[PDB]
Amino acid sequence: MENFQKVEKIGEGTYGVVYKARNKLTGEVVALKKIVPSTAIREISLLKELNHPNIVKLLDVIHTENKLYLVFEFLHQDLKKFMDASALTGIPLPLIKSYLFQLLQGLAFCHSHRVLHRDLKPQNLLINTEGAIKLADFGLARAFGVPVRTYTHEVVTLWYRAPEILLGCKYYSTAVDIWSLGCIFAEMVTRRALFPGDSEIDQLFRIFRTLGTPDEVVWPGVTSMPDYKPSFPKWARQDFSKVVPPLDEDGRSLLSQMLHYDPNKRISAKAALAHPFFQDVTKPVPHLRL
Ligand SMILES: OCc1cnn2c(NCc3cccnc3)cc(-c3ccccc3)nc12
Repeated sequence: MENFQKVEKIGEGTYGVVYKARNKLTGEVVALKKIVPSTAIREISLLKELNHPNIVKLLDVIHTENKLYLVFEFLHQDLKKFMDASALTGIPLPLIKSYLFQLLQGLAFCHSHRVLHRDLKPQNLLINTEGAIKLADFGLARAFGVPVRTYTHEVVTLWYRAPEILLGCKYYSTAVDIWSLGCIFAEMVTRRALFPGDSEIDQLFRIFRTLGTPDEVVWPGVTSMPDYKPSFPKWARQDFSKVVPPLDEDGRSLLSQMLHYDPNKRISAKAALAHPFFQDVTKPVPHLRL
């Protein structure tokens, strides 16, 4: 740590406080995360090699005095902040499309290496002035696990959690990240969280009320899942036309696929990249006020 000078606190992560810091030597500006089981060390260490333009680079891992610091590339804003700042007019569709496309590329990369994020949310999506957006905390969930509360005791959001996780599936797949990103895509479009659940049951029921209570028809095997209850209310599915106005048909088509109940049927990142929605994708520059 003596190698870094903390400049300011840039946020509180699930695992610890994140600081903007300067390397006392190179002068390099980085994000320092203060998070140990040997299993966590190996897993995290492997993350140093999982490199992609849309994945926040893990520069170094520092384990000292039984403390763990992760040195990451620094980005100037997060998507949650950016969305709040664009509330009045919303993020232009071409930029939303570009962000989705890049995030899917980042997911496609990680998933091809059999690495899941597991906790995608606007706060871990970071953007720069060049129109890039990157995934932060990839792999940390498997390395340290996802808690119900953060180190500061703040509640870990459930809004983006896939239904299979809520239903007790122990071995969920890369499909859970596609679900989360679909929820995020909807939120960028409407300027409102799609399923802002405040408990595991509220999150589940919010999903059911919009997409319909899942059954064996749409999701073979669902009634068997650990936390499934035959007593769940049976709600009918709403039209995506009401859910994400005024997203065009291509966007709604893609969203609908990213939110398929059956994780096996849910579109993969790679297939999503080929969706017609991205036929006219461009890379606009956002207006950032740093
Ligand atoms: O992945 C490392 C990371 C790299 N940049 N970064 C940023 N940067 C944007 C920013 C924000 C505030 C001031 N200057 C810059 C925020 C968070 C974060 C962490 C936890 C919660 C929210 C944001 N994590 C990171």
